[PDB]
Amino acid sequence: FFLYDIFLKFCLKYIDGEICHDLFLLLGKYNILPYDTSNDSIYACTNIKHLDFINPFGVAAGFDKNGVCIDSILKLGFSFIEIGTITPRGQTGNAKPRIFRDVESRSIINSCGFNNMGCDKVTENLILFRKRQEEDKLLSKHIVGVSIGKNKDTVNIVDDLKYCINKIGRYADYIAINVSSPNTPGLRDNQEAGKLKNIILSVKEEIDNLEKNNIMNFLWFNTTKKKPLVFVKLAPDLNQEQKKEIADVLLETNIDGMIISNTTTQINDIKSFENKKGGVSGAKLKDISTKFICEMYNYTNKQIPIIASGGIFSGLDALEKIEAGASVCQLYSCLVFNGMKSAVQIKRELNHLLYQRGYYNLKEAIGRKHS
Ligand SMILES: Cc1cc2nc3c(=O)[nH]c(=O)nc-3n(C[C@H](O)[C@H](O)[C@H](O)COP(=O)(O)O)c2cc1C
Ligand SMILES: CCOc1cccc(=O)c2c(C)n(Cc3ccc(Cl)cc3)c(C)c12
Ligand SMILES: O=C(O)c1cc(=O)[nH]c(=O)[nH]1
Repeated sequence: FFLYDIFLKFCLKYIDGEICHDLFLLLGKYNILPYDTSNDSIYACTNIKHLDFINPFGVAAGFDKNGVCIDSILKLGFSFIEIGTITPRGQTGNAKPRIFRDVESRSIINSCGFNNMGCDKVTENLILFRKRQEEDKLLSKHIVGVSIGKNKDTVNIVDDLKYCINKIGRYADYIAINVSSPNTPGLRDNQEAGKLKNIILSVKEEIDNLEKNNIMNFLWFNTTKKKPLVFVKLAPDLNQEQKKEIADVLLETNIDGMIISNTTTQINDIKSFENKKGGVSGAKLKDISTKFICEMYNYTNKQIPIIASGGIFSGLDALEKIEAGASVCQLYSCLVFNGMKSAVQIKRELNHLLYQRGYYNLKEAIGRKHS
């Protein structure tokens, strides 16, 4: 458990972004990635309704787009993973190279364009994992969510989301509505109050309709054994009117949680990304995101639980997001810049910090900045 850091520093030096991405998914495919069977702190526990996370750290969407590494990635010490984003039909995505990193600022820029094997192939992989999960006592508590979007040419999102829910809904602990991507035009236009309310109610109605089509209680082949929760992933690039307008919709529609936030197209302060096009992740996104959690946690009057992402690399970064209003933390660029150690390390720092600040448990620290 050092060999990986020689590999990582070398990878970050001479190897392309997507080659590392396809290399990491290769190691976990043949299950040759390290384990973390070490028991997690009971004071570091968190939840979103019936969704009970062993620790507050999971993997963001876009890491395991196709769910070919679910068990492998979880075993690194994460409580959950968000597979996808997935679309009804598979897509090659946008032109390569399309993933670039600036080590100096710990940032990433990407124009992937929902590259996936399609909803049907990803479902095939999730059913495989859920089958492994039954036999296994270790992955019995690990949560697996699915991020759903639309094919580039889909003239109406709703139809594309109605298809994915009917296919993969049965095997997800939660569904994440992806209306925040900056690399598939113009998905962000769906963040308008009217459009978003129709999306959220259509999705929730489809989930309800799965049950209303059989006597099987057997029906839920997930971790919770309950209907998936419905979450919405939001872009940080919004004005205050747009944010308040959304808040009022999330309250009326009774959305289960909100993933604040996706990548940002506001950053122009990176030299290595000047020519490049896409959304910016990592450390340069941290300050924006924490400010956006505050705004939304105040706008939804603390009623809608939050999943934070990103710019999370340390235990302080984690506690910052939690004190702002978030219940869980998703990681992405941390896994790119710290590698395999990521979970094990971030989990140590947070327990060390939770004690240092004067907390009995994580829950007690949630939204602490608001007072
Ligand atoms: C290469 C790449 C691909 C991504 N693909 C997706 C995706 O399919 N779905 C999604 O919801 N977010 C996607 N994201 C955004 C992440 O889920 C995450 O919200 C973002 O990277 C911010 O987290 P971080 O600063 O901790 O990295 C992607 C990010 C990167 C770097
Ligand atoms: C599965 C997603 O993979 C990634 C995505 C983006 C950029 C990269 O270049 C990535 C890098 C450097 N890494 C870290 C990594 C990659 C490969 C190895 Cl062998 C060890 C660590 C991941 C997981 C990366
Ligand atoms: O695959 C992509 O294009 C993608 C999706 C998303 O939500 N965010 C991102 O930065 N890239």
